[PDB]
Amino acid sequence: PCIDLIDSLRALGVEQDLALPAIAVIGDQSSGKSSVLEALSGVALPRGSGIVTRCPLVLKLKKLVNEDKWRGKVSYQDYEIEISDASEVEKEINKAQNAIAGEGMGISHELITLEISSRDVPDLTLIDLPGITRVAVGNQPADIGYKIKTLIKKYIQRQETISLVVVPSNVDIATTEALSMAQEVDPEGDRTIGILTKPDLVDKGTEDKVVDVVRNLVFHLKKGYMIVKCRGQQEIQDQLSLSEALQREKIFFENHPYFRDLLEEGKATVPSLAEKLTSELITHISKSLPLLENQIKETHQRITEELQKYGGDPKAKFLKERLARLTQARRRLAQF
Amino acid sequence: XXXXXXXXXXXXLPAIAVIGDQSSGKSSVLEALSGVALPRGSGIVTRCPLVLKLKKLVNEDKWRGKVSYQDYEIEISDASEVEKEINKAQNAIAGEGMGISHELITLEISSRDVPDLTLIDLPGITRVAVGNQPADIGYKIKTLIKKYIQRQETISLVVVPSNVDIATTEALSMAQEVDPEGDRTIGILTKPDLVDKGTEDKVVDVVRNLVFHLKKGYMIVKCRGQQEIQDQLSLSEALQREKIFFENHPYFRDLLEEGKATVPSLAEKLTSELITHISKSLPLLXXXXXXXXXXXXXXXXXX
Ligand SMILES: Nc1nc2c(ncn2[C@@H]2O[C@H](COP(=O)(O)OP(=O)(O)CP(=O)(O)O)[C@@H](O)[C@H]2O)c(=O)[nH]1
Ligand SMILES: Nc1nc2c(ncn2[C@@H]2O[C@H](COP(=O)(O)OP(=O)(O)CP(=O)(O)O)[C@@H](O)[C@H]2O)c(=O)[nH]1
Ligand SMILES: [Mg+2]
Ligand SMILES: [Mg+2]
Repeated sequence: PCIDLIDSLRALGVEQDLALPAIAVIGDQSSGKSSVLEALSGVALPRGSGIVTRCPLVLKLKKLVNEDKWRGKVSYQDYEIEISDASEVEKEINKAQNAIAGEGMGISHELITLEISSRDVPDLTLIDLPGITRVAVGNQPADIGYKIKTLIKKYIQRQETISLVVVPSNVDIATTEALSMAQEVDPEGDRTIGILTKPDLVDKGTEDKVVDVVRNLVFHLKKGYMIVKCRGQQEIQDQLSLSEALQREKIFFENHPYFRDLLEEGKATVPSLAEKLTSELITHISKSLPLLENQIKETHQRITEELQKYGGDPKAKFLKERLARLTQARRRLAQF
Repeated sequence: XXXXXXXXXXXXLPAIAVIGDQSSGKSSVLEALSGVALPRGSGIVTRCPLVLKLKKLVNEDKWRGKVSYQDYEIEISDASEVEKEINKAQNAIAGEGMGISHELITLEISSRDVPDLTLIDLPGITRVAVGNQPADIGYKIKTLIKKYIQRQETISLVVVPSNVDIATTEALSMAQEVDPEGDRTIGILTKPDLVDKGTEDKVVDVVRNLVFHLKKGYMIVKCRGQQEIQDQLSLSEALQREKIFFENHPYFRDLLEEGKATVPSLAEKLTSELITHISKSLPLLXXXXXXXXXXXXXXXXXX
């Protein structure tokens, strides 16, 4: 339903005219941020040990309710390369990175644009960004750390961008540069969410502390915290199916003493976060929505006249139906 | 070499600072070397600077311990009392909550079992104020740390957990700031028992000094996990495990066998290091000997 609410809007031609926010993942080097984005997107963004996201990537996901068949494309500088298989995604994204950032461990401002259109993926915009380092290593220069922070601010400063702060459960949250960085650009936290990761790697004894953090009890966020567990590095090497990974996460929380609670509180798991985010997204649409009624109405009335002529025709079936949904929706949402 | 320091000790100074992030195990290192009960724990547990002055006795076979700050110079009559007392000091001085203070604590311990040494615990680096501290806490702390590591005497001991990508380590930057060529800098890795399975080769590299380079190079150890602190585990028992832990542990066996893992290694390592600076820093005290001699020439001038 409301998950297809957006497609209806896309049908009313207001998706261009109002598109709601993107979602950025900001946090330290190797804090699992690509792993979150991959977890939500179900697309193979490079995840790993060390320096693995080496320049910004926008992922534009679009649902298919009509043709139902896979699509994927990359774009940067000179190239708009076509990808003919989901298999190829990670391979290609690293091609892009090598090409663009220079094949070592240096990074670049230059954006990558992945656009994927599929049945299984949700309507969404996500943004991977490199991790915060505070020290240049191998072949990067002194001010790398700063370079990166500049690059990150340049995304989270936009009003559209929902900052998703990604922290591992095994670091004292007060260490978390990205929280400071977030409230800098979002003083009252209306586009900010805290994600904990690597819960499976906490020191035995310290799990109460972690819980508090997530019960939003040590550093306060307005929109509050989530916690998940992604593929550990072993599980990446073993190429584990996403669906299998999502399985474990459930098991993991389901049978984990301290953290059981956080699940039962709607505060753990990814499908939680997915849902959570959707509402976040859902809120912004609603806020924007009264200001598009003329487009929405005109459009609807323009479509109804188109299809009214095709009246008692079979070929209208698909769209005579499609319209229908749009209509019912609108009446109720407006009544709101 | 151990004796050269006793010849130096006989004539009555290098110190060693532990700098690193909040909950990175730094107090745990200093406790590991000192065998004294410095408050180590979850969250914010070193909440203002402490100088530990250790002095060997083969003479007395008597334990001694004293704390000092602001006014107080409190006597401690049992090693049992140390942690209790250090928290009393902290509460007294920093204000009970989570806020910190520049004000130094001075523990002086004299015992058989402890080495001749000077160590400095310092609070962890936070980058965000929580509960009852103010915005610029993070900076307050960094100022406080620089104020110790900037001295030439101070051997900066950077403490990193094995489960953070080393490039995240603020304290490394902070160290080269005040020690460009790395003649008083050592990297310690901790919590090796908390690495993600798969990433252990990476850790090793770090320690083989292969991802961020230090002149004096790296060590790695494992200290009481929080459970083991709640279970009050004997130090000697903890030192036992560390040996087991590395001894039977696949990737990290090597690092042991390379003299690059364990505490008794680090102890030995540091000792050599420490000796360097005495030899290095001695000319300034020959200068003070002048002062002493000229003050003494008054005694002879009086007769
Ligand atoms: N055990 C465990 N490991 C995890 C979890 N999430 C991620 N990891 C592991 O941590 C590492 C970091 O994940 P990744 O998504 O690559 O972090 P990243 O922030 O994207 C790397 P960069 O900062 O350069 O973008 C990977 O080795 C991954 O397998 C988790 O929940 N549990
Ligand atoms: N699992 C494991 N845990 C460790 C290790 N070293 C320390 N810890 C744990 O992490 C916590 C940190 O110890 P502590 O000495 O407080 O670190 P710290 O950096 O001095 C804390 P602060 O910054 O507040 O002064 C303790 O709970 C301890 O049990 C280790 O080698 N392995
Ligand atoms: Mg990444
Ligand atoms: Mg401490």
